Amino acid sequence: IARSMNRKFHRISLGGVRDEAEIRGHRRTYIGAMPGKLIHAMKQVGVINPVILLDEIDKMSSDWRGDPASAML
Amino acid sequence: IARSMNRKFHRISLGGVRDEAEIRGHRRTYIGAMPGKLIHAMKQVGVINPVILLDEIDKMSSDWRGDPASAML
Repeated sequence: IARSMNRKFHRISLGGVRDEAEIRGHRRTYIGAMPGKLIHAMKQVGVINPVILLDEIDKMSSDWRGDPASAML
Repeated sequence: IARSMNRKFHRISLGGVRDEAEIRGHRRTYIGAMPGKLIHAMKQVGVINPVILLDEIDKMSSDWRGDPASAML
């Protein structure tokens, strides 16, 4: 679909994600703070309208480690 | 396999840390300035050719930063 529409592709792999801070970032105050997967994705492509594949969205986990679906909302 | 094709040999033995900072390092402004564990492997060899064995890839250096899957990719 990306090749057919002459756009740019970048896939983010969910499923391995376990906390909120991989979708949003961390505040700049902490050390080793960087934005989440999605601004990295928008940086890799150069445009404002890419296609982005978020595969295995049914494999995100919700437990004591975190809850990334609420940040995905 | 390496001696059959006149390369050299290394072991890089992944899983021992729990971050993605050993593969791609941190900048000179940061306090801990650990360079690339691939790049130090390219230091231990003097050749751009060599075969590189990667021990223990099922357990990886995950779950404190972003997981180093795409780093391996």
